[PDB]
Amino acid sequence: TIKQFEGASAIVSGGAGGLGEATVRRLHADGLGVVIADLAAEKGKALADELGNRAEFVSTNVTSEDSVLAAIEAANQLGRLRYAVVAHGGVAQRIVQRDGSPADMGGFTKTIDLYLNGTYNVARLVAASIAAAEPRENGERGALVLTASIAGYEGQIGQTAYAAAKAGVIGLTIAAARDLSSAGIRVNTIAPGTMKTPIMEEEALAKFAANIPFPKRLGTPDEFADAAAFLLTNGYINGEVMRLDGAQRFTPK
Amino acid sequence: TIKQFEGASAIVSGGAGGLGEATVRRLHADGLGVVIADLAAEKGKALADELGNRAEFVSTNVTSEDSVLAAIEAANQLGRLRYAVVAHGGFGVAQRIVQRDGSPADMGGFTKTIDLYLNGTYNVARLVAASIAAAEPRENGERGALVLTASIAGYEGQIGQTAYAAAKAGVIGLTIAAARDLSSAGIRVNTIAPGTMKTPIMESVGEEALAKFAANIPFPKRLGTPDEFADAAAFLLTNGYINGEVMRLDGAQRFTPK
Amino acid sequence: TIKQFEGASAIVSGGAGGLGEATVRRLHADGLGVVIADLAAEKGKALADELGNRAEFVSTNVTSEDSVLAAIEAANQLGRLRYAVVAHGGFGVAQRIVQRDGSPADMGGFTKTIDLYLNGTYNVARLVAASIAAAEPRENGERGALVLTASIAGYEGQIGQTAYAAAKAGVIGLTIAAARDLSSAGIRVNTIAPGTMKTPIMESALAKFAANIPFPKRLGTPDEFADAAAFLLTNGYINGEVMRLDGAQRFTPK
Amino acid sequence: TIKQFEGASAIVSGGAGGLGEATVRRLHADGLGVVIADLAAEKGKALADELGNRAEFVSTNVTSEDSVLAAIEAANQLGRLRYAVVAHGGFGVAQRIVQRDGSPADMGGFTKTIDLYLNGTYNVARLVAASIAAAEPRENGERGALVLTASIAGYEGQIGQTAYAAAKAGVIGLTIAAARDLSSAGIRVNTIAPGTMKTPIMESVGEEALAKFAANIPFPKRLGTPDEFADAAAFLLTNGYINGEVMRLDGAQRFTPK
Ligand SMILES: [Mg+2]
Ligand SMILES: [Mg+2]
Ligand SMILES: [Mg+2]
Ligand SMILES: [Mg+2]
Ligand SMILES: [Mg+2]
Ligand SMILES: [Mg+2]
Ligand SMILES: [Mg+2]
Ligand SMILES: [Mg+2]
Repeated sequence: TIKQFEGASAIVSGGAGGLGEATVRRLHADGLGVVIADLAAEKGKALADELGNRAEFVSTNVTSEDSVLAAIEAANQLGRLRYAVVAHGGVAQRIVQRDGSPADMGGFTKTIDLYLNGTYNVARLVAASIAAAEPRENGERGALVLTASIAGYEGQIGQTAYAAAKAGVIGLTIAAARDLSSAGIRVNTIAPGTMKTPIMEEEALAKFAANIPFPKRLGTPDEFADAAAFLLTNGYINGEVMRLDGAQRFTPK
Repeated sequence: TIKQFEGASAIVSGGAGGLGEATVRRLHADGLGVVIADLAAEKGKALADELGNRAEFVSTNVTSEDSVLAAIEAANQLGRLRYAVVAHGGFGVAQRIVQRDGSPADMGGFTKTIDLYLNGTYNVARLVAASIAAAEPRENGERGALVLTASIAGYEGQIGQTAYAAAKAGVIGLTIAAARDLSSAGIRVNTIAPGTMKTPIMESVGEEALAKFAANIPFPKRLGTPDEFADAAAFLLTNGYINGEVMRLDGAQRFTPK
Repeated sequence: TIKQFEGASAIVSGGAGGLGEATVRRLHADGLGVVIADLAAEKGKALADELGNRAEFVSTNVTSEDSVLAAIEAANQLGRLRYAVVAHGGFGVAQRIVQRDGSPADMGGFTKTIDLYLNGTYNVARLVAASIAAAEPRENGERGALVLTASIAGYEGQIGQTAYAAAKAGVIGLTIAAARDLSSAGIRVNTIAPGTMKTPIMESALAKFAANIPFPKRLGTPDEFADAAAFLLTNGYINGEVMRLDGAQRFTPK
Repeated sequence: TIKQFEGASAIVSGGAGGLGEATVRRLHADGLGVVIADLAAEKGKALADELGNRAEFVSTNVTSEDSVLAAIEAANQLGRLRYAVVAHGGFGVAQRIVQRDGSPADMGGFTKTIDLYLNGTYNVARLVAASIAAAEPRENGERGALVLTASIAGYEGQIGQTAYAAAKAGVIGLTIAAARDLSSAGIRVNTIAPGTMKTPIMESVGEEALAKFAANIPFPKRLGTPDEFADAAAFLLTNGYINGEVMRLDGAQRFTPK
């Protein structure tokens, strides 16, 4: 168990599959108690049961205060909650559709609610719990990793809602780091490119791969988890957005 | 009247005061019919009356489809709607993520800020873009142009202002995505990210705090004027090649944490 | 003549043709005395001759102090030098970091590109800024303003064009630093980062270029560049900013 | 020995001291053969001797092709050269673009800074990349990786430091271009942009002056350590999907004008 993680626990939103699952497995392997915070109950309990004692599934709706507070209470029974990775994941619509109609507002607000409001709701509640922990000798109480997307910098046709939500998370990063600096809680963000998430898991894989300089493939969940673990453990990285994208820059289509 | 604006109309959200008022005055002087889209009824009506028959006040809640659709119908009586400047202003909720007593920031305060500055911007943009997309293009292929308003808080958010920072960062990121979306319609989309600007709401902080703000600003060593904002907005509407861009308008200021 | 420009003069590097020429024409029409600072002598002189006695051509190598100083002297005979647009164009060396045959990029090619686009920009800026700093400020406190030219290659550099990407990114980063440095003199500094523009080389497969350009689906015009440069010179609050002028293009690798 | 580092070697420019030294020690600890490429011969030799037979000192001027080629030959006696961290630097004198007496900054000061930080970086990169491009790829297609060092000054350059800002911005912009250029060879290219770091230059800095830096750094409220830089470099060399990226390593600091 790595020194920073001694006595500690973590929450991973979207922890039952994909990028979140890989993050859970990495943090668990590195010695943290981990709460799998997700709505996918069969997958989440299977993962928690596989990993054993230091992994617990909690059915968690990221936009509900009471649901996230229950995840926090669960994490504080595995150790002192000091870390969180907000990795919850998940159709395109142009702002003016091909028939001339505007984008449906409901679709926009649902995307903002899940990816931006959900990220803030998890961050504020987890941060308030971490703020109450004893600092380590270096002054740090803990750290958060948020998940954006390079769509927040280079949003694509039909993806204005996702681009706006993920840009919101990108801009949140430095503001939250500044806010939480008095508590010694670092905040950083991973902006992935095109990742091999469950929906992606070999013909149409070449179409994405084609715009990706190197490696010429989708990024793996384990690569994401490695990035998240680095942001939790490096003591000077703060208020930063890390692009994790094989040097891809999104084209319009 | 400049060729771009002949026969055309524009909607300015937040048009009744501050940055929006200056934009209305500028676009009206440049030959556009203008709809002052605002909830400030007395100020808005007064401005519309002062400017005359090519300026109309429409009471507009930017988060309401019905209300924005009414502003669009009014604009289309003043010419063909080709332009909008989304300039509704004010502050976000002032609260730290973790507050002094250890409690978290109020989620309501955050979502209200996102609703007004991000969702409100998207709602105005989607409805106005749909109208403009139905217009005939000019010889150069362009049907119209939108200017959204962000803030440099979107890049350099401050302590206690995570809600505003998130909302304005959302607008910043929306810019290139919307420009890409609307490119098949020939509608340009750009955004102004103001620094600290001289508006009534800003000046409510009192002279001592304003003096502090002016000190962080390299040159000019003062708050930006509404007329400077209006001039940038007009430029984004008229220059034919600027698209998907965010323009910082800030006297070279970079926000410090506090 | 707009009041910002009354009694004032300007230098445009690369002014003989392309983006620079459109800029010279615009600034001259707006009432400034203009020096065309360029090495293309016949083209530059013909432009100065066409525009008349408020336009002068000075053969200028942007990396030579004495050469730029002579352009400044000429400018100060046409009015008080308050503005410059650094618009000297062309491409960098076209070469991969590691070439087809396994050999590294030629260092001379890289350094030539850096010298022309980055060192050349700084040399013009420092000398023009020194001159402008000695001018009397206007009532608003402003002595003058500079516009630098970068490229979106500085953000999204391309295969075979690392030299140009590095030089132009240097210009991008210089912008805020120079604005802060010159803030005490009341000299604003901003930069235009063009996308794919219809420069003289493009006068002679345009659709291949325009295919990655969202809207307008064409190359940017010199007049659109000049309009952006005029705005950066006249708007009183824009400072330390880089303006992308690219029809929403984002450069692909190739 | 880290799996990616099996049988491999690395060059670290500026490897004799400060950020480079910590990087040498971390890479060596992780199982790489390391070449300390630096002009500081006495420090460099002492470090190579302390670390043992998997560390070698080579006196290297980063702007000399033959000098850098000698470092690459040395690296290839220690393993297959697959990695480099370009962490060299130098002493700088502040100079404003227009000085107090009205004179312009000395061009020589600007070109020397560009030569060391930008040209020097490119010279090391092209020669190291050429050698790495000849190595057999791993099964994942990767031949190796480079880490360049910039500075947050390349985003937020400071008064009197225009030359350093321009040079470091050049390195920043080079990152994505070099990653694209080298993608067909399977050589990743990333960059660290440090904030204010505890390097030998800071050893004698006063308690008041340390407080001044700390007051602008949100958290941790102190200078970054060389080991923290080294840890970032090791991550960029090992993570298989990070490419063409600039990593700010700065305690959330944003540089103010002064
Ligand atoms: Mg998941
Ligand atoms: Mg279990
Ligand atoms: Mg208003
Ligand atoms: Mg009226
Ligand atoms: Mg030219
Ligand atoms: Mg003449
Ligand atoms: Mg060193
Ligand atoms: Mg040894």
